[PDB]
Amino acid sequence: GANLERTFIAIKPDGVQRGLVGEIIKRFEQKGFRLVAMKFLRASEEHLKQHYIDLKDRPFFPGLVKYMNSGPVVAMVWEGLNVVKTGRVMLGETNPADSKPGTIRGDFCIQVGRNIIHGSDSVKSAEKEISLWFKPEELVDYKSCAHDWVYE
Amino acid sequence: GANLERTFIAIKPDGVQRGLVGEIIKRFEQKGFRLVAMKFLRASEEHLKQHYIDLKDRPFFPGLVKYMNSGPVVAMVWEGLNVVKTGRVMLGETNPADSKPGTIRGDFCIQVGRNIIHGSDSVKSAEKEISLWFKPEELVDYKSCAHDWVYE
Amino acid sequence: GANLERTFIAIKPDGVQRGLVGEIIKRFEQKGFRLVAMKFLRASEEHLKQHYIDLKDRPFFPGLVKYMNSGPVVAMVWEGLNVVKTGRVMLGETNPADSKPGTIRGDFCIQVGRNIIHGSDSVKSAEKEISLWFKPEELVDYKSCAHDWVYE
Amino acid sequence: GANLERTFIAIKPDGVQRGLVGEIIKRFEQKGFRLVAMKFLRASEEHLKQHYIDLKDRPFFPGLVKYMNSGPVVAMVWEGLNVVKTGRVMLGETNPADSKPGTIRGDFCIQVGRNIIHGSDSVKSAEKEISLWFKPEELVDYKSCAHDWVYE
Amino acid sequence: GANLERTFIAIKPDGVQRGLVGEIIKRFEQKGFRLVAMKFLRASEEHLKQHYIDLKDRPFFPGLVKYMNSGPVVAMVWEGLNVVKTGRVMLGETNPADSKPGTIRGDFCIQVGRNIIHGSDSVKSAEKEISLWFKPEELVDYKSCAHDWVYE
Amino acid sequence: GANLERTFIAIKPDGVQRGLVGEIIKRFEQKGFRLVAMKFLRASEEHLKQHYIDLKDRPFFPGLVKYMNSGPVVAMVWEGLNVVKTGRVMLGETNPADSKPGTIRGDFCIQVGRNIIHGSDSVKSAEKEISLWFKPEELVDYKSCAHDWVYE
Ligand SMILES: C[C@@]1(F)[C@H](O)[C@@H](CO[P@](=O)(S)OP(=O)(O)O)O[C@H]1n1cnc2c(=O)[nH]c(N)nc21
Ligand SMILES: C[C@@]1(F)[C@H](O)[C@@H](CO[P@](=O)(S)OP(=O)(O)O)O[C@H]1n1cnc2c(=O)[nH]c(N)nc21
Ligand SMILES: C[C@@]1(F)[C@H](O)[C@@H](CO[P@](=O)(S)OP(=O)(O)O)O[C@H]1n1cnc2c(=O)[nH]c(N)nc21
Ligand SMILES: C[C@@]1(F)[C@H](O)[C@@H](CO[P@](=O)(S)OP(=O)(O)O)O[C@H]1n1cnc2c(=O)[nH]c(N)nc21
Ligand SMILES: C[C@@]1(F)[C@H](O)[C@@H](CO[P@](=O)(S)OP(=O)(O)O)O[C@H]1n1cnc2c(=O)[nH]c(N)nc21
Ligand SMILES: C[C@@]1(F)[C@H](O)[C@@H](CO[P@](=O)(S)OP(=O)(O)O)O[C@H]1n1cnc2c(=O)[nH]c(N)nc21
Repeated sequence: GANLERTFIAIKPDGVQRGLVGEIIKRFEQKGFRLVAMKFLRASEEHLKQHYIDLKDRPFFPGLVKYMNSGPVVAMVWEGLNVVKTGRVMLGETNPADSKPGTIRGDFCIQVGRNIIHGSDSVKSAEKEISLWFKPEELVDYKSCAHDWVYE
Repeated sequence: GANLERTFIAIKPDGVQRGLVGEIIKRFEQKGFRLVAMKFLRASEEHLKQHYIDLKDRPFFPGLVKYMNSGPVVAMVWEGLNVVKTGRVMLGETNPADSKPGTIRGDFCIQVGRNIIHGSDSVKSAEKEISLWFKPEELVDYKSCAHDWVYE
Repeated sequence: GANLERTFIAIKPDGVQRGLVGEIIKRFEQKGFRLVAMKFLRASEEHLKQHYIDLKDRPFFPGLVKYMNSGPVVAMVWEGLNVVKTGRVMLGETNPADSKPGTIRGDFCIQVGRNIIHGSDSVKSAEKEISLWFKPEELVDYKSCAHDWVYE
Repeated sequence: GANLERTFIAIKPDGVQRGLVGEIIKRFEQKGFRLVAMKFLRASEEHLKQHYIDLKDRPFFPGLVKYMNSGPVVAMVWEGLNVVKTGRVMLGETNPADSKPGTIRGDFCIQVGRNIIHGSDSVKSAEKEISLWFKPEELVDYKSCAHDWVYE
Repeated sequence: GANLERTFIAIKPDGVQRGLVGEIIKRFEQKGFRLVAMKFLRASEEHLKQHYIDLKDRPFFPGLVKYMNSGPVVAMVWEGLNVVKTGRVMLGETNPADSKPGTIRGDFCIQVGRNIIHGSDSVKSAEKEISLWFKPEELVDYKSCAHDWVYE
Repeated sequence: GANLERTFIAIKPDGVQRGLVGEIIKRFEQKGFRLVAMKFLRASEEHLKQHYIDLKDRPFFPGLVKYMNSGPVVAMVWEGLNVVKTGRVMLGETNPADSKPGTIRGDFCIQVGRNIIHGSDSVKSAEKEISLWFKPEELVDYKSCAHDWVYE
């Protein structure tokens, strides 16, 4: 059903370096979304080139890959109603210049090349990103104790 | 005066159950509004039918009444300049899908049937709600120590 | 059972005036205690004299009663295992000079005659205080959604 | 270049009196802006009349000057990419009625004559305000340890 | 040398269920410890029996294993000077009855069988726990941008 | 009188670099202390050698002076009953290893040579430090709006 939608959220190396992991996770927990999966890694160049395969011809691509490999990331899957679209609202606009106060990027960063976090742009993108970053058995099935107070 | 306006705010059963009472009251205190009245109760079905009398023919009404009776609520009166309209802004849109990050519903909930909080929609509705939920003697008259730093 | 113990907590007029209501309630919610009752009132002199009957001959008593009547208080009942003794630890020592950082008094106040909050000193005192400050029907029976995650 | 832009931010006497200094500074730190200068003073009437010279014929001006002299302010300079315009977004609208939740004014104040904070409206105004409020040697040159994680 | 010490911290199923993951991580980040490894899983009964092999004859053991399997945990490795001993101080006493306000257990839980978090008790135990819970390649080597401001 | 006591608090260059200025100031404001003076500067080597004159023969002294000059500090004066001794409690032990959770050093740092903050050790030392670091005219006389709710 619609309440079982999932999105991929990654905290980028700048978000880890600037000590924002706990703050970001809290935002998702407090909203009522369910954490499905989480790991911490330095993504290989090859892995990142696959993640960003659509951008391989963009002028910023070599620098993007180097930056995304320049420290570890936190990779996550979150579940809930409209979590892809709502996750993007919670992150704010991709360019922090346009991100509103109250959003993750609006509160915590400045420049588009150092924009702390990624969220899937669509359900189709989410499922592709989840398959790339996680093994199926890393996605945990459990029920939140407050589920019936979050959902009708 | 305009600064003597009051609104009725109720934290719904899901807000209590999910441990948001303190967080919500803090939002109103830190803004500069004055807490006038507060009580904690399980509202009866008869009481809720009166509260929601305008909705009695809406298809969601029986379920709404049952949910609103399914645990305790925190009922409050807050005072301040434009507190009705500003209170509604602070809560966010009634549908959490449309509530912006930074608002109570935007930060803390997902689905319209579990939308954690109520605020009066108008001054007229506020006075009706205050009369329904509170005895006149339960509204306390005192002056905030910071009043002259909040108002010219 | 031991998990059904209750205590009386009151936020004193200075706690209300200094905008600490939300912060204090959040401390109790986040610990895993269940809010049973809550109301907001200006306690009469006669009421306060009964609450402080043991102190009626102490030199500070007239001033104590006047201060406790000088604005509204938030009166509450909280439930949980050892909530009386643990509640006192959470508040800190009655004299804020001796209250450790991390406690309510340690974090938020300075002087013993303006010590923001009261908690029952014993189960026997709690049951007396609960009877004095609340009508039986103001104590709400409900079960926390996270109860099985707070208690074995 | 663009990352070296500076703005003038002043916490007004109401923001000091209401205990918001730390909360406001934290908002600027967490965003990634660099604190360049800071001091705490009661601004003289003459000083304030110069700061507000463009408003000298507005009907609210005498009251504005009196209020701005009625307690100390925190005067600050912050540096970063688009810090003038982004600083203004973070503050919210000058009139708190229109300031969104998540912004400093939206979260913490109510009325235009008690609007807790000032930010420069333009780079040209910022440089004028910085010269008026600060001696050149009070602007400290240092590099943030996280600079390369905030800026590409 | 001493600054390279590591500990194993696990957020127990109750900590996940009660929405404390972000809050706990933030405590470690803000202190200056470096996150080395993190994953999210439901630990098997066999895995838990190995982790708790020293407790296998304690009367609470069967229930402990069931509870530790009853939802996912967040498993982490953290690095820094005296992180084992300091980590334990930050968590508080293993029995929440004795955990002081300001500690993780003191702030957020009540009963020993639902005590939200684990930390290694010694360096020897930490290295054993890290080997049990993590593959060597899951421990990420990077340098914190603030390392020279945390350590001389 | 006793409520007019003052102490000197400095946030050291590590506390500024790690983004803790807001957090530290908030701890003092929320306690009920009055901010008297504040400025931001890079203290000269000569100034620091005077501040630390008692330590001039200790083996760590050259490094201490270089670190304390290696970025800006926030220097402050705070007023209130027992503010020197209570300030020290709020900071925690000078050695962060021994600082309890809930204190500034306990929550936010690790090693003695990077211990984020200084507070005067005695009233005599406070008055000496205030004279060294501030001009008399930088200490602002104003009355907190909540004074009568903090003090009897
Ligand atoms: C920030 C990004 F990682 C985006 O996520 C992703 C695709 O952006 P797009 O397809 S335009 O839209 P989204 O759905 O992800 O917003 O490329 C990055 N990116 C975009 N523009 C720039 C730029 O000028 N400089 C640098 N350094 N990185 C940029
Ligand atoms: C959440 C509510 F309590 C509203 O606040 C209130 C008035 O709704 P409306 O007539 S749109 O007026 P405003 O609240 O915008 O002033 O009825 C509830 N409500 C509205 N739509 C729905 C729905 O689809 N399902 C369920 N379960 N409850 C709903
Ligand atoms: C603050 C208090 F309300 C205490 O909670 C309560 C019970 O006294 P006691 O049995 S010593 O306290 P606990 O061990 O239960 O905390 O009396 C008040 N109190 C105590 N000493 C003083 C004082 O010098 N001046 C003023 N103004 N109030 C005082
Ligand atoms: C709050 C302010 F300090 C404004 O920032 C500044 C410039 O006003 P404006 O020309 S509308 O420009 P922006 O702030 O949009 O740049 O005057 C103050 N101000 C504006 N309207 C009022 C008022 O009715 N009463 C009082 N007491 N102060 C007012
Ligand atoms: C909470 C624990 F996980 C301890 O960490 C661990 C080792 O306990 P111990 O030998 S006292 O060692 P430390 O905690 O001092 O390291 O056993 C658990 N535990 C202890 N007592 C009890 C109990 O009565 N019921 C339940 N359910 N779990 C208990
Ligand atoms: C951290 C300090 F600035 C102390 O505040 C101050 C006064 O020392 P003491 O008189 S023993 O402490 P308090 O009176 O302030 O409690 O010397 C510094 N200090 C002490 N031990 C060490 C050390 O091993 N390495 C380095 N790098 N700095 C140290």
